[PDB]
Amino acid sequence: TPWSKSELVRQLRDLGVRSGDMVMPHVSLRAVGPLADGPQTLVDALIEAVGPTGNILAFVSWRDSPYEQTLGHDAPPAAIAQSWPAFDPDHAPAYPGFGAINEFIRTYPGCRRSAHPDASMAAIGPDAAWLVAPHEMGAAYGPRSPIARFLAHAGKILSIGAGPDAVTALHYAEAVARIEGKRRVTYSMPLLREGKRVWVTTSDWDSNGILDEYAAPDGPDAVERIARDYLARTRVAQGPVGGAQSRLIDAADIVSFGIEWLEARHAA
Ligand SMILES: NC[C@H]1O[C@H](O[C@H]2[C@H](O)[C@@H](O[C@H]3O[C@H](CO)[C@@H](O)[C@H](N)[C@H]3O)[C@H](N)C[C@@H]2N)[C@H](N)C[C@@H]1O
Ligand SMILES: [Mg+2]
Repeated sequence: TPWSKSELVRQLRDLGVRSGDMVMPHVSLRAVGPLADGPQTLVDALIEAVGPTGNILAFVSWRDSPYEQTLGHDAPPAAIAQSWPAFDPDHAPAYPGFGAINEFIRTYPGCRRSAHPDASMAAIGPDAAWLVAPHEMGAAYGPRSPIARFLAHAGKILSIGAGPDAVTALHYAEAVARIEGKRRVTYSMPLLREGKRVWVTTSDWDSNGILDEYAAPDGPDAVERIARDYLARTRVAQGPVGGAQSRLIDAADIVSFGIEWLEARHAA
């Protein structure tokens, strides 16, 4: 029997989501199982659970981000540069690999979208505009990003069947960790500025592993290692949402733990 919105809302309440909360979801729709009206049922349930004063923030990215195609170059390669679509926050689809729910979130009426094409974040609620801007190239997940503001806004990370690798906020810990050997990447994104496409090349922390030992293609990366340790060490509300084992994590606490975890293991 497909899960109804009301059932999901009651499950979210049982897990500890309260009216007014600031929630960042990471969802495995396969784990959740069939929904009465598809993924929108869970989006609607999340919005109802946080209520009209609550907020949702999601890391949605962009289906067509030219990350791999520009990585490591000081400028976009010529063929990429000529024909790639500029990122248009109103129309650019979300990246499927971070969750199929994200396209439903980003298309929800009133959703706001951040300007960073690769790190794009979507937000719903009264504080959405404050969450999503600024979001500048060179500030993907660290200071001055939407994640930074989420962490200052009592954020909760709602993992619905997602693994420990899924915790985007822990890229903030990587950004600020006082450790030697941190990896950086250079890439280029096509932005709209006053209606025109402008290529911007930037560097930022490597979000595929902050040190060499965390940068294997298949992992585990530092986010996964930190989150697994944290979850083995901390009381965290656990329970079902749909068919999915879910957890509700204090974001500031896990990020503080992650900064300490990295700094304990790696010389300054
Ligand atoms: N390195 C291992 C991890 O790789 C992925 O996550 C990571 C993604 O690969 C990162 O994505 C970035 O790198 C990928 C891969 O090149 C690009 O497709 C993407 N546009 C770009 O944003 C994203 N910015 C952060 C995320 N933690 C897996 N989802 C989880 C895994 O633990
Ligand atoms: Mg408020």
